[PDB]
Amino acid sequence: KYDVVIIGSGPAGMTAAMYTARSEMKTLLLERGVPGGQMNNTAEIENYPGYETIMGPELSMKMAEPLEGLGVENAYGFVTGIEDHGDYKKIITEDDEFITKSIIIATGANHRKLEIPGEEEYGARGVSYCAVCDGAFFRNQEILVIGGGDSAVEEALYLTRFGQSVTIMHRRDKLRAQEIIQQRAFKEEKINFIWDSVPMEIKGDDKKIQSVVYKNVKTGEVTEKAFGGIFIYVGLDPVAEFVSDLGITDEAGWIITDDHMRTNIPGIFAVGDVRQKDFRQITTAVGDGAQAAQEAYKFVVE
Amino acid sequence: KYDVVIIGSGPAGMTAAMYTARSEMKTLLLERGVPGGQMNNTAEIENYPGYETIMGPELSMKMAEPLEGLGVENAYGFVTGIEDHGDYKKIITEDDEFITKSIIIATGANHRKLEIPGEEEYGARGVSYCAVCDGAFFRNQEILVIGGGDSAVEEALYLTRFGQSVTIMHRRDKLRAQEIIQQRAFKEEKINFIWDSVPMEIKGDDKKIQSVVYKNVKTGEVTEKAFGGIFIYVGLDPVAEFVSDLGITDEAGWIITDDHMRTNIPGIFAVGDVRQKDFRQITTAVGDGAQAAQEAYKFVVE
Ligand SMILES: Cc1cc2nc3c(=O)[nH]c(=O)nc-3n(C[C@H](O)[C@H](O)[C@H](O)COP(=O)(O)OP(=O)(O)OC[C@H]3O[C@@H](n4cnc5c(N)ncnc54)[C@H](O)[C@@H]3O)c2cc1C
Ligand SMILES: Cc1cc2nc3c(=O)[nH]c(=O)nc-3n(C[C@H](O)[C@H](O)[C@H](O)COP(=O)(O)OP(=O)(O)OC[C@H]3O[C@@H](n4cnc5c(N)ncnc54)[C@H](O)[C@@H]3O)c2cc1C
Repeated sequence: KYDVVIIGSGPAGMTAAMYTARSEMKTLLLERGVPGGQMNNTAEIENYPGYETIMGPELSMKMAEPLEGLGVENAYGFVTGIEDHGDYKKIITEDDEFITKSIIIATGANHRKLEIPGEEEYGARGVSYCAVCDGAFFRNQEILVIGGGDSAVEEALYLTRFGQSVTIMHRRDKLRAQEIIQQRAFKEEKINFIWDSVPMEIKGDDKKIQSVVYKNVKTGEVTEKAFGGIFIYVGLDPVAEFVSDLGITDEAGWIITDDHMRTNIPGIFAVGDVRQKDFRQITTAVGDGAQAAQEAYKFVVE
Repeated sequence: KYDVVIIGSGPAGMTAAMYTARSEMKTLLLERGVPGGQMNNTAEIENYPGYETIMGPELSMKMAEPLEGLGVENAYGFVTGIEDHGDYKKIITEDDEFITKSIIIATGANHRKLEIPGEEEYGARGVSYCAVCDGAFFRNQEILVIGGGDSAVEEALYLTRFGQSVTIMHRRDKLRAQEIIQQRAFKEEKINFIWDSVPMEIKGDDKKIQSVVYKNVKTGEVTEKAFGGIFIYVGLDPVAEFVSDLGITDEAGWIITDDHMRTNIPGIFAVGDVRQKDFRQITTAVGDGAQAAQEAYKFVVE
């Protein structure tokens, strides 16, 4: 049936579908939630070339709008599995099955949340999950980072280029980050640490964050401190449950591809945040989605 | 002096500069011409996610406009050389020199022109140099492709998915393209050939192309035929004369990088159309630029 099925309608998948459909490939775009993916949980985006500033859901609409006129068949699907039959592959959703010559997996990643009062309320008003994205908004402020792995500590060091101070709050008494990243953190004076502690409530006014209430997990001692921003790194997971058995993922479950977005399965490509890679952004998601589209064309051709 | 100098203000270099500046790297963007690069010679762009349609020069302006407010220093420079000195590199322009810790080369490519009457007049009114970019505009039309290499013939093949027919006109009596590509052309019935011929004039009305006059280079014999669009592939060159002696280029002079945009010289990255790669688009230029900015940041930190 399909020349190509794209799983996931975030920026990578919409870019790939735009391409494949424009190139007259019979194109299906599957989505279990809402077009735009993680962009839908974003306020101001200032690093997508072409818009000085644009809101996440605005950009989601902009990217989705042309797809139907270009021929993309949009369809609801919560993809649970994929079978390769050589000449074709089968995609299994909760109520359906699709046959296709090629597959572009574009199902993204999930940023684990704190799930404390205030987190949602102040999302893009002080709460963030990405320093490259948002760090710039907090020049000379007191910045709080939550987490103790490579990500928390690396983004903390990055954020010391903006904040007056960066504080790392971790639930244990030492860090899980690599030694070299740790060494950098201990040498940087603008960083300090709050150990054995977890946040309880993110507080502020109607407009922006003003403080964080936190608790020492060993002692029970509760404390409130002023902070102007909170960056959260309590885990980042691939969203690729439906490929777990296919042999195309790494330890943590990221999809391995070559520079051409090809997985080790012929006709199966992956793009965007779901890939094993080190820079997760709209721009790199778009770049990936265009590349995979060209490769899927080529594959379907030969 | 600088943390990073981006050479070239096309989409790849503008995205890179935007990223480095936002990350507080002391950032210079050098450009000999007009910001936007090849986007300035483009009419409608329909495959840059975020815009259903936008004019090349309009996109250029949207991408250039934020750069100064983010801290990019724009400066005029026709770059002629680069010296690596280990800790720093020197960039030589016709009338100046700059010192920098790192360099992102973003100098693009040049599509060679026919230089015949009508080529400019019907640029984006039937004259094109990129089938993935423009083919969609010629469904069911008589399409003419100029050139005899891998690019002409692969784009011709691609274009048969829109046009009623596709004629390849080559100046010699047989093709330079790979045998496999040639076999595919020969087997595709919507392709035919005009040999030992070159175009002389592209003609039409005030809006669009209606015909092409051409000449048999052996016989002198002239012909006019009706065509609705013309796609030109008489050569594509890197624009990177200022690196020719640095050991970072391939046979044809494309800059070789890894998947992180790294050249074999530390602190020297390259992005976008100038790179050796297979898919030249704004999307992939933007993806490249973002990635290199993040690599430059990392290079400059350690
Ligand atoms: C709060 C926040 C702010 C951000 N700000 C910025 C910024 O300012 N600039 C920037 O460049 N980047 C930003 N990012 C990063 C950017 O949003 C991501 O890099 C980008 O969205 C990745 O796109 P994607 O297409 O790979 O995946 P995603 O956008 O995650 O979308 C994947 C899609 O796949 C769908 N899907 C998943 N599994 C299935 C399944 N089994 N079946 C069907 N559908 C499925 C999901 O619902 C989803 O819609 C931000 C991220 C967050 C969380
Ligand atoms: C007619 C046409 C139509 C196109 N249509 C589309 C489309 O619809 N969609 C799409 O995705 N892509 C399209 N493309 C391709 C797209 O324009 C390119 O992929 C993109 O512009 C390349 O980005 P870049 O930043 O790598 O280089 P470029 O855009 O080439 O920019 C390089 C810049 O570097 C500057 N420079 C070069 N040398 C030096 C030097 N020595 N010193 C200082 N500055 C220097 C140049 O002045 C130039 O401004 C089109 C291209 C053309 C020619």
